[PDB]
Amino acid sequence: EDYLKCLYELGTNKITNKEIAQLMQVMMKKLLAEELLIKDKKAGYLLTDLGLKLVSDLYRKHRLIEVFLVHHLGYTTEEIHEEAEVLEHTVSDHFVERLDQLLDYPKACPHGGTIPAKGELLVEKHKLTLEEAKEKGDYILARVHDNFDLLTYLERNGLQVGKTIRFLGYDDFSHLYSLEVDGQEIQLAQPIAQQIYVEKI
Amino acid sequence: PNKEDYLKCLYELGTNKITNKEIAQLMQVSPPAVTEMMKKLLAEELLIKDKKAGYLLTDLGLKLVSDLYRKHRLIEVFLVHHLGYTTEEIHEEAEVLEHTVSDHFVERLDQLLDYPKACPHGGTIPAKGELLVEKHKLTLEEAKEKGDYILARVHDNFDLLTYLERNGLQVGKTIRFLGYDDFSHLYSLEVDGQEIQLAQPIAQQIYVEKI
Ligand SMILES: [Zn+2]
Ligand SMILES: [Zn+2]
Repeated sequence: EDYLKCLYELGTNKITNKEIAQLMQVMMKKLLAEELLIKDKKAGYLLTDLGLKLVSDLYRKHRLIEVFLVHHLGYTTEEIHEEAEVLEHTVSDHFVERLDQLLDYPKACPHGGTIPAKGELLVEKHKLTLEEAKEKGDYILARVHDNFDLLTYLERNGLQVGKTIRFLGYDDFSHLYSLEVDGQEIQLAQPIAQQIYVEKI
Repeated sequence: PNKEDYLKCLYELGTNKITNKEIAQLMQVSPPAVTEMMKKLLAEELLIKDKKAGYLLTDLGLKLVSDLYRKHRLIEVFLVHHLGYTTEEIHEEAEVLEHTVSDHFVERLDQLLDYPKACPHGGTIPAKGELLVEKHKLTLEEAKEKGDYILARVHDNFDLLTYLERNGLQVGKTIRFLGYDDFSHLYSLEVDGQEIQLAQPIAQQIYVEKI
């Protein structure tokens, strides 16, 4: 249940049984027999299609709640941190189905995340992370990871989804990515550039 | 089955002398678990013992009742008006959201809904912190004179609501009161030119207003 969510996140290298303890504190043969995952040597654990569905539903539930709460209840990043996951875990599929219709089938959450159709699989429109970029030109911040501290971080440093980012370059030894935002300069660590997606133009 | 559900009970139960027995009945609970709750309600200062009325509600209990109803009615309005919920669908879902959503949610839902002054069942929706005062207090059973009547409010109660829809009684309909019977103990309604007999327990929950 709650673990699969984690297993899909680190999917975007290698998976350890020593890495499972750290992000969740303290399965497997259950996940294996409920056929949600299989074991890989190269990747450690890959989610079966039964998984990725079960999980692409969770992102749908989550991202729709997020749109509703942000667009229509006025919520701010702090408040979504407080309330969002409790009712996310309470609201029925029926609720989510009708919310989808009220909101007129939005394709993205406020943070740039794609909102998979029901019974369908999660395939993000924006996969181009900053870390993984090359050309030093003008870009567009196009998705951010859903997480609080990251959002806080960026909100503090004036980075907003949809805004225009001039990518200055990566320093090979420093380990610092340079940005030009609102006519000013910024230094982002790697782990913070690993969670932020761009698109050229 | 928490303290809020007991207050709501007590609250409408006094729309007379409330007994620990009646509570235990209406709440479907242990007589030992009643005394336990009134101990808390008492101490939490939500009500005081009283000889004529059993328990009276303190302004604090009153304000708490006003929230319960705000929350319940606003959710209701949102579910049906915005999400096309059905009487049945609300019976299965409305309650668990009330036990769950914050008060910010409710304060914002209210803004979204453009501050509706009534849930769809006639039940009025108080401002935040305003004491609850139903617009429609005139129940069918205390309806004196015969004639033409707008059916203005009904209780949410899913059993009662099923009953109403299963007889084409809907809020905002014009209702013809043919009148109480003295021995029959029956209320006669012409509704859509069709006669209908209501018992005392159901007349008690329909609210009307003479048009
Ligand atoms: Zn998101
Ligand atoms: Zn209602």
